Amino acid sequence: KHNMKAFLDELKAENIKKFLYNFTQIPHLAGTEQNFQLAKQIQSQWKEFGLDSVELAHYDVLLSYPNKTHPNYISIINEDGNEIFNTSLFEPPPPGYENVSDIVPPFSAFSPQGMPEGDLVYVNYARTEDFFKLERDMKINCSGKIVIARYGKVFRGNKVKNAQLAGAKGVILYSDPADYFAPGVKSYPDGWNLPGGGVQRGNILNLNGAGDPLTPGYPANEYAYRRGIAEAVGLPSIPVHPIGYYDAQKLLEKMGGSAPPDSSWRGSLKVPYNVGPGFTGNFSTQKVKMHIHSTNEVTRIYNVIGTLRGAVEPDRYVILGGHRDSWVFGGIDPQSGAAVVHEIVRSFGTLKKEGWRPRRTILFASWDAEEFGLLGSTEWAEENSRLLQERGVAYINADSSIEGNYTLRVDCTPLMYSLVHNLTKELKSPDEGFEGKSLYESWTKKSPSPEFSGMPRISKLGSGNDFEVFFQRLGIASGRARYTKNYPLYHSVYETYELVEKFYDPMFKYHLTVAQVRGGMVFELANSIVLPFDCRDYAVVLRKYADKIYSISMKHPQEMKTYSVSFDSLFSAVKNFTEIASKFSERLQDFSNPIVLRMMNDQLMFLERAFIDPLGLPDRPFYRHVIYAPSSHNKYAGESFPGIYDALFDIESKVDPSKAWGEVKRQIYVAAFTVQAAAETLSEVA
Amino acid sequence: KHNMKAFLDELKAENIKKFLYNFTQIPHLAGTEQNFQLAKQIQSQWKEFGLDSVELAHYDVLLSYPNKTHPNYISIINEDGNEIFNTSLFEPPPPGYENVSDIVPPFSAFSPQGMPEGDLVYVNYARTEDFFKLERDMKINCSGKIVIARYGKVFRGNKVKNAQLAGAKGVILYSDPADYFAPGVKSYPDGWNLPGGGVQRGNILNLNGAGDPLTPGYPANEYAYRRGIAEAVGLPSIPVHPIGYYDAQKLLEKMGGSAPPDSSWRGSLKVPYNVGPGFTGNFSTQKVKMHIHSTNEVTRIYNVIGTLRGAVEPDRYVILGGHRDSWVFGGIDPQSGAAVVHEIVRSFGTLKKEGWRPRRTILFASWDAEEFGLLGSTEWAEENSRLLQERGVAYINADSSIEGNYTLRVDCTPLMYSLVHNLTKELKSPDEGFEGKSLYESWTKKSPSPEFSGMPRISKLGSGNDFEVFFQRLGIASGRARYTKNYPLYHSVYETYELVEKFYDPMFKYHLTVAQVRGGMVFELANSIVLPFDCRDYAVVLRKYADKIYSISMKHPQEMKTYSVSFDSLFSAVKNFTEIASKFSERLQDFSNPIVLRMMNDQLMFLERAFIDPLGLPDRPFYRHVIYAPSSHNKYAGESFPGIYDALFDIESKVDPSKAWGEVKRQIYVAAFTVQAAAETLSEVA
Ligand SMILES: *[C@@H]1O[C@H](CO)[C@@H](O[C@@H]2O[C@H](CO)[C@@H](O[C@@H]3O[C@H](CO)[C@@H](O)[C@H](O[C@H]4O[C@H](CO)[C@@H](O)[C@H](O)[C@@H]4O)[C@@H]3O)[C@H](O)[C@H]2NC(C)=O)[C@H](O)[C@H]1NC(C)=O
Ligand SMILES: *[C@@H]1O[C@H](CO)[C@@H](O[C@@H]2O[C@H](CO)[C@@H](O[C@@H]3O[C@H](CO)[C@@H](O)[C@H](O[C@H]4O[C@H](CO)[C@@H](O)[C@H](O)[C@@H]4O)[C@@H]3O)[C@H](O)[C@H]2NC(C)=O)[C@H](O)[C@H]1NC(C)=O
Ligand SMILES: *[C@@H]1O[C@H](CO)[C@@H](O[C@@H]2O[C@H](CO)[C@@H](O)[C@H](O)[C@H]2NC(C)=O)[C@H](O)[C@H]1NC(C)=O
Ligand SMILES: *[C@@H]1O[C@H](CO)[C@@H](O[C@@H]2O[C@H](CO)[C@@H](O)[C@H](O)[C@H]2NC(C)=O)[C@H](O)[C@H]1NC(C)=O
Ligand SMILES: *[C@@H]1O[C@H](CO)[C@@H](O[C@@H]2O[C@H](CO)[C@@H](O)[C@H](O)[C@H]2NC(C)=O)[C@H](O)[C@H]1NC(C)=O
Ligand SMILES: *[C@@H]1O[C@H](CO)[C@@H](O[C@@H]2O[C@H](CO)[C@@H](O)[C@H](O)[C@H]2NC(C)=O)[C@H](O)[C@H]1NC(C)=O
Ligand SMILES: *[C@@H]1O[C@H](CO)[C@@H](O[C@@H]2O[C@H](CO)[C@@H](O)[C@H](O)[C@H]2NC(C)=O)[C@H](O)[C@H]1NC(C)=O
Ligand SMILES: *[C@@H]1O[C@H](CO)[C@@H](O[C@@H]2O[C@H](CO)[C@@H](O)[C@H](O)[C@H]2NC(C)=O)[C@H](O)[C@H]1NC(C)=O
Ligand SMILES: O=C(O)CC[C@H](NP(=O)(O)OC[C@@H](NC(=O)c1ccccc1)C(=O)O)C(=O)O
Ligand SMILES: O=C(O)CC[C@H](NP(=O)(O)OC[C@@H](NC(=O)c1ccccc1)C(=O)O)C(=O)O
Ligand SMILES: *[C@@H]1O[C@H](CO)[C@@H](O)[C@H](O)[C@H]1NC(C)=O
Ligand SMILES: *[C@@H]1O[C@H](CO)[C@@H](O)[C@H](O)[C@H]1NC(C)=O
Ligand SMILES: *[C@@H]1O[C@H](CO)[C@@H](O)[C@H](O)[C@H]1NC(C)=O
Ligand SMILES: *[C@@H]1O[C@H](CO)[C@@H](O)[C@H](O)[C@H]1NC(C)=O
Ligand SMILES: *[C@@H]1O[C@H](CO)[C@@H](O)[C@H](O)[C@H]1NC(C)=O
Ligand SMILES: *[C@@H]1O[C@H](CO)[C@@H](O)[C@H](O)[C@H]1NC(C)=O
Ligand SMILES: [Ca+2]
Ligand SMILES: [Ca+2]
Ligand SMILES: [Cl-]
Ligand SMILES: [Cl-]
Ligand SMILES: [Zn+2]
Ligand SMILES: [Zn+2]
Ligand SMILES: [Zn+2]
Ligand SMILES: [Zn+2]
Repeated sequence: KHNMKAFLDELKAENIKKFLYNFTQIPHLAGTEQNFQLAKQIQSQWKEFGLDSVELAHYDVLLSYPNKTHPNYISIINEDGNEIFNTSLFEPPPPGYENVSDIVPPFSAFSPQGMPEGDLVYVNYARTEDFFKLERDMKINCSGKIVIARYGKVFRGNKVKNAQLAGAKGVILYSDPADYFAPGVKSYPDGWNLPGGGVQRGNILNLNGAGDPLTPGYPANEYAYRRGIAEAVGLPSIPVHPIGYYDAQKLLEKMGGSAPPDSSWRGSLKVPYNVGPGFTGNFSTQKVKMHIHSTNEVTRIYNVIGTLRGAVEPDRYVILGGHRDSWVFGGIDPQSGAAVVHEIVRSFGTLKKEGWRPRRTILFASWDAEEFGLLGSTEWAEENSRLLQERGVAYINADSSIEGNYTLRVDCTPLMYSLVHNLTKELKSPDEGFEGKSLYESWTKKSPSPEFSGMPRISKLGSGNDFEVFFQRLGIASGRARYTKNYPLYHSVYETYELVEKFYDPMFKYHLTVAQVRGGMVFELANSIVLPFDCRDYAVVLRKYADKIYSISMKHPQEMKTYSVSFDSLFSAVKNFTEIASKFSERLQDFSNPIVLRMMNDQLMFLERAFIDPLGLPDRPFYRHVIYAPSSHNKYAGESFPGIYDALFDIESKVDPSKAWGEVKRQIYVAAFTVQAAAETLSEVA
Repeated sequence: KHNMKAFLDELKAENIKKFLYNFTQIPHLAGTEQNFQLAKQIQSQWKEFGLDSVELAHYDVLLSYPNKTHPNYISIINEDGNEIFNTSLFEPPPPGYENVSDIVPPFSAFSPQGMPEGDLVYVNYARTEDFFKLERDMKINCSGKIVIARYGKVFRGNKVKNAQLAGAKGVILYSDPADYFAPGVKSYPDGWNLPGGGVQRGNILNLNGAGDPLTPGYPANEYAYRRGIAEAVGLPSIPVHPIGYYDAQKLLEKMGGSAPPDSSWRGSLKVPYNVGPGFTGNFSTQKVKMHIHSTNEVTRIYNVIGTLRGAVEPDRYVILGGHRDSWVFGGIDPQSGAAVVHEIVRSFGTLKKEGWRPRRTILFASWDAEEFGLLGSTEWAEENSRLLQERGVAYINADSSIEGNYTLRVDCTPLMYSLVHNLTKELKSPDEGFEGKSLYESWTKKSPSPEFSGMPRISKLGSGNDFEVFFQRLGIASGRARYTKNYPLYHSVYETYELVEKFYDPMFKYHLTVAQVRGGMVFELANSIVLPFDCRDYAVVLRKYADKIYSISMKHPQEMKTYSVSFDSLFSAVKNFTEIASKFSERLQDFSNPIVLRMMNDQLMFLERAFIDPLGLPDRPFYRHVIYAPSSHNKYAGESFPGIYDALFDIESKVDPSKAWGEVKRQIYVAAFTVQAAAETLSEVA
């Protein structure tokens, strides 16, 4: 028969391996010819595999590249203007790739041009709290200084936003061995650690969901009206560049001024980690000079969109999407995920060739320019927003399949928790010591839930990947899964096929397990008669998030008294959601009537949709989900009740407490209303 | 059988008459006890009539009332400060009502308080072009002057906005016999004309769709966070008051300064209609002084919401709504419409008692506080926006059933044109000389289409009534119909039951015809297996609107050359919409499969929805429909392609033509994209 087991059994580790090798022999940088050719290859293969239609959707978006004849670098310059030390012009290429063309040298995408010269200040991870510590506690002024920050902890775009607001005139990002060199493992090529010459590429935008910087709200098609550069969304105002730890050592070793405030500011290099500003006595007249000559350029990008039409509900879409563009070879990010998507399409197509079709339409996407700000997925979702609004059942992301080899990682809407628990109980664990056990068993043992005995940890969605437009802008139930650790070579030339094959997943069994999870989720979402969402799981978390935000507010009891700040309405809404969801579940379990079913399937599908506020969150119009947004301090992390959270954040420092607490009360009202409105979508319809 | 004819035949003119009498014996001002009692009466009766559920939905919104012990009036004041002439404190009540309590005296709702004293400037209708003529051509400066404007031509809130932007310190509105006294007809009580002591009440807000001034975006429920008054939406900054033409004569007769520029500035009073500023030589030291003491007050309002649950698609809503609050007796506005709604509910309920139910759910609404800015309908739609978004088939308004006795007036989305043509061909004409003919025949003869021989005129929707939130904010297909002229007593104490019974519709046959049209539209929308919308009619008008906006732009050929302004993308989108709609129509006609049907019904229902832009129009976030918005110069009138229209308006006067024409190009792109996106909702779904 054609059931989920047939689909799952058709997936093969050796196919995922062959596809990964095929996708990682040359760089596939967004906007390059190589990446367009790979798009055409994937289009051809998805057609071969049996999809009903496979098209390219192209857009012309703002990208950023170094100038090939005017390289980016950083110097220490003496008082005479002699550059006495220069950072590297490229990463030493790995064995057998020393003759590979078109490896983009390390750079921070979308940096403006400039040659700022000045004194260094070391800012730890450049987090909001690191700048609070510098200004407020240490009285160190970053204004007109060049800041040097270690990568880690938060999205690099937030570091740059923080540095710019502190008054910095430039930012140097570096990888500290504390964060990118695991003890007892060798550097690439002899292990999976970052060598001293390795460097992390990546964009430094603050788009807040906008997509292409020049066309927020609308797809960057052939007749698009573009903003001028000065009005573009999210671009940094100061030059930025990344370096490795051999080069960082040379910039940090001379640092003087103030000592690091505590051990959490010290990395692993043999330097004092002095904050500065500037260098110790003998070197006080030396400065650091950046030379950044990259250019932003409107460039064509190509998504591949594959359709497998539903037999019964072709106007309901379950979407499996992940990106295809890479910084260099993309051995993990994204090709470990793209290879898994490729094998999932192959398996679905095998069933289709035998006469099967899923109940609902499945869309498969190979997104372009994810690395430059989620551009491909976001432009396509802007172009198709009305179709997605009214027809989108779910989005399953499919970027990197592995970031470790220890256990499963799942981040998803509460609506998918039950689906994920049930599916993983039917899959085999690939882990050593768990042979013959379920993936649910191994995952729950290795990654226990912090609140529930005998359950595994599932995280909320943050951002920094292609589900952002679907989840936080459009309110379509979204999820992701991969294998994880209890990674060093991220965005470096060393992230190759060999890295994966030798050190992460030699048998491709973790890749196969991830294909089973992502593919099984898609299968159930596209084929189950009743959509596999449990609204009651949203009720449970909403109470947890309400308790959490109330607890933050209760750090300020006097102000809550003074300004009459009550969470009563939010708890009332959550209580109402809990009751209504319980009754809806009874009806769903207790209802031959396809209209009641589809009416009920529409209530399930539109439930995530009901958490959207069309006015957006404050100053972030494309983050419209009221329960979840990317943290304003770290795009990778999710924040719950973000509008109330941001209203409360650092509120003791606000000069007008009446106004600040009034805005907290406004956000409580918006959240209580949105939770009650979403509950009411589950009430009897008439 | 139970079919449309059974529903139509059950409607009775004598019932509409009895209900109108019942609703108009005392005032029903929004926020008063009288209007709450009438709400409870309607709730009880709709239950009696057979509705499944009938509830009150209440909100606490900003209303405005005169101060009962400190009356509003206007004076001419001499140099010593003696008030030598005072405007009336109330309208002389009509025969038999001279002892009726609680008649609100004439005032402009939401006027701020003040006692401004100054020189008059007469500004004709206070339209945008009237102020252009004053400032630009006549060099008359309104700054610090009191402006006197005649009612007519545009919504009174636009007049006040225009006066405020001209620098006026107050506005006097008056009814000129030119506009409110039809030749050869007697003043009330002996005819339907406005007497010299009659005065038009009405609000002077500029809400642009916001609803309650204090809670834009969210319902004004018990825990709502309110804006402070200074941040409220739409309130006027200068005092305003309305007067009748006996009082206007006394203010205008002394006017000096400049002569009226031409005859279009002259009304019918025996005065020169001099523009001013100020009075002629002998009276130059006299001034005009306003005394306004009204107060804005958060007040509870009550909508009645009646549900008749659908038998097959209970999660699809067809809404018949109209308001219940009146300025005084509401003999025409709104009770002539409310009485018709009441009889429609009675007739549907008669069928329901016999075992019938409509295919889809019908919701019936008696809205409160329409006269204070569409507040009741808009707060309820804000509270229920997700349900309405995803389930709203159509909204049929039901305010005044008559404004004349000549022929039918219909304003509606193009999606309802075919429905209206077909329905009116099956209804009897009530007109003298057309006995035995169809309403379609009489209407088409009396009100021919300007573009099509043998068709009647149907207008686009403007605003100034309760369909605004449903149509321009939420994108639900909307329509309205009433009897019209080829009205003088509007919002005056003289607008009574006797006015209607004696002068407008003694037999109640025009009311019955309107009940047949509104009720028949609701019946077909709620019962037809395929929704009665023809997408091809949208294609035809979109081409007409594109031709229109291109023609406006082509008044500036040099600028279009200089800034490369092309409408090619918009015409391409319209061409695509035309083709795709034609193919969709073929499929609809050519498709036993209830999923294909409902998939197709969803494509029909979401087609109006697809013209919504979630970012709204510039500076008007609640006007989200890209094809239709209320004119920025006159809330009552609809404007097509409003974003392009406003970008082009008076563009020759803009100081930075590059920026202005760039914004025209941006709006062309938004419109072309939205039309193409709406077309694509009608494509095959997969
Ligand atoms: C969760 O669901 C419950 C329903 O089970 C829902 O309860 C509703 O609460 C509101 C607000 O508390 C109630 O509102 C009251 O309605 C009555 C008329 O029915 C009014 O008379 C009340 O107003 C008086 O009292 C107020 C409070 O002291 C005064 O401010 C006011 O001036 C009046 O004197 C009041 O508006 C409503 O009746 C219930 N609905 C029910 C029980 O069906 C609750 O709102 C939901 N939670 C959320 C967050 O939506
Ligand atoms: C109305 O529907 C039609 C479909 O019938 C749709 O036609 C589309 O028009 C676009 C834009 O004109 C076409 O875009 C082209 O696509 C090809 C690849 O297929 C590209 O190579 C083209 O780019 C080249 O040429 C450009 C113009 O000179 C250059 O600016 C560019 O740099 C490249 O050299 C171009 O992007 C598209 O192929 C068709 N789609 C079809 C025919 O299926 C039209 O867009 C719809 N109208 C609206 C308003 O949407
Ligand atoms: C990746 O695999 C693809 C698909 O097999 C290879 O592309 C094919 O290459 C052969 C030999 O050059 C051609 O005859 C086919 O037309 C190609 N098919 C396509 C593009 O669909 C490609 O060579 C492989 N790439 C690498 C680096 O191994
Ligand atoms: C670091 O790089 C710079 C730039 O290439 C070197 O400085 C240049 O040296 C050349 C040849 O000696 C001169 O003609 C240029 O005028 C110099 N340019 C600048 C901007 O100074 C520099 O020598 C390098 N430093 C080290 C230590 O290798
Ligand atoms: C996950 O699996 C559980 C266990 O089978 C499902 O819960 C059962 O669902 C059936 C059918 O509705 C009910 O009859 C049982 O009473 C349920 N058992 C329980 C709650 O213990 C559950 O629906 C599945 N989740 C999905 C499909 O999302
Ligand atoms: C309007 O009609 C209503 C409905 O018939 C009248 O209200 C009823 O009045 C009688 C006699 O006072 C009561 O016994 C009923 O309880 C009322 N029914 C309701 C409110 O549903 C009302 O009197 C009429 N108003 C006027 C001005 O004629
Ligand atoms: C217009 O109305 C005003 C206010 O009632 C009248 O002026 C008042 O007259 C009384 C009694 O003569 C005085 O005690 C008040 O001081 C006056 N108030 C003001 C504000 O002037 C006025 O007489 C009326 N004018 C006409 C022509 O009837
Ligand atoms: C209005 O009435 C016309 C005339 O009956 C309807 O058009 C017919 O619809 C039927 C059924 O789909 C077709 O078989 C005919 O070919 C149509 N005749 C035409 C176009 O002349 C039309 O659908 C009705 N409009 C509605 C229901 O909105
Ligand atoms: O521009 C954006 O929003 C993100 C672009 C780009 N996304 P990516 O490198 O493909 O993926 C981020 C990557 N990050 C993580 O998984 C992660 C992030 C923080 C901590 C632990 C793991 C992922 O989600 O797979 C980036 O982070 O540079
Ligand atoms: O605040 C608002 O938007 C409108 C409130 C209020 N609406 P209304 O008096 O009930 O109805 C306006 C009324 N106006 C017209 O029909 C009309 C308006 C201009 C020209 C000819 C007819 C109608 O739509 O029935 C008003 O116009 O004062
Ligand atoms: C890159 O640098 C070269 C060499 O100095 C210069 O001529 C060219 O303009 C630059 N290219 C850009 C800015 O795209
Ligand atoms: C930091 O430095 C500059 C002076 O160059 C000054 O303008 C700015 O206000 C300083 N900030 C603080 C907090 O001292
Ligand atoms: C794979 O798992 C083994 C065993 O726990 C571990 O020693 C190794 O470090 C893992 N590899 C990676 C890349 O995490
Ligand atoms: C109305 O006017 C009276 C009498 O002058 C005054 O005492 C009262 O405050 C006013 N009421 C208001 C402003 O609501
Ligand atoms: C109108 O009058 C005031 C002077 O009282 C002045 O400030 C304003 O600029 C004037 N406007 C014009 C156009 O003359
Ligand atoms: C009713 O119609 C007649 C005949 O045309 C006309 O004389 C009269 O003025 C109409 N009444 C109103 C209120 O328009
Ligand atoms: Ca865009
Ligand atoms: Ca509101
Ligand atoms: Cl992922
Ligand atoms: Cl109406
Ligand atoms: Zn990635
Ligand atoms: Zn990446
Ligand atoms: Zn009205
Ligand atoms: Zn009115």
